[PDB]
Amino acid sequence: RDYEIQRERIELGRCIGEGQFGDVHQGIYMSPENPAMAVAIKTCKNCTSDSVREKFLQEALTMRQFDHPHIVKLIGVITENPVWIIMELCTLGELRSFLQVRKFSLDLASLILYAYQLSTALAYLESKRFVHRDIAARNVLVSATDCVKLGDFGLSRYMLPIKWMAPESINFRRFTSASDVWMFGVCMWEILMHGVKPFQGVKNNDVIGRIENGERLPMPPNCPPTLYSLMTKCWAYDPSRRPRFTELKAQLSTILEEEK
Ligand SMILES: CNC(=O)c1ccccc1Nc1ncnc(Nc2ccc(N3CCOCC3)cc2OC)n1
Repeated sequence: RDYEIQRERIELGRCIGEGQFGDVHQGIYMSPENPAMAVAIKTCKNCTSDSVREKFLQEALTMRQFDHPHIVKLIGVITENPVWIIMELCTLGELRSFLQVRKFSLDLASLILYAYQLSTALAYLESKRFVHRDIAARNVLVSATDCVKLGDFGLSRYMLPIKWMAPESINFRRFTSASDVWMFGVCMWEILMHGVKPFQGVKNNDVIGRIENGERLPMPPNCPPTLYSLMTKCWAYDPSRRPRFTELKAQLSTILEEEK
């Protein structure tokens, strides 16, 4: 694989957001005798700035090492100014908006499907000793009505997301697979709530107080008990009492099959 892509193969479409380094666009990758392929394009305004270009392109390098159906893929890079990273596009956009609009048209089976797919991605990351640290519905994208994906790891960063974070992450800056399991538990809660944020109206400071007192997000309406049980397990104060993503995958499979 040569990841460098000729600039003329890319047509820049609309801005669909932004990150630390600049704007994110949707567009198209064109190639001889092929259908145009829809893509996301990260831009770096004032790249080179040589140190800036380095950390920008490191975002591509992070994505490059991963190969999973439920994690967005790197297509390629343009390493001349202005520097761009070319990623797979998920055409239906962000999960939260998707869940809010399609609420009365989504069944419970689909919502569990999304948590299952994601857990397979996270079982994949854990087996590569990779720690995401920003698992949250805000960072999941919708590829098809029956397909969600973790988005770019670079664009996922920043909020300290106190409301999603494991206690040992907040208190002592420890970030492991176990703290990832905490955040996933929150992410499934968001999914079952159809994109409502955790701890609405609660100040960040109040949030750590509440979790130490043993308070947890409530069971969503129409969440099956076994699923909420699995969730609360993700929120064991003791990091080693939480299931691994391997276990989460296995249990969600059977819960999903049950609901179908
Ligand atoms: C973790 N977040 C990211 O990776 C990300 C954040 C903001 C913008 C794009 C991101 N990355 C990304 N990748 C692959 N596909 C997509 N698709 C996508 C995302 C947001 C939108 N929006 C369109 C309307 O405004 C709100 C967001 C549209 C998209 O495809 C049309 N996005």
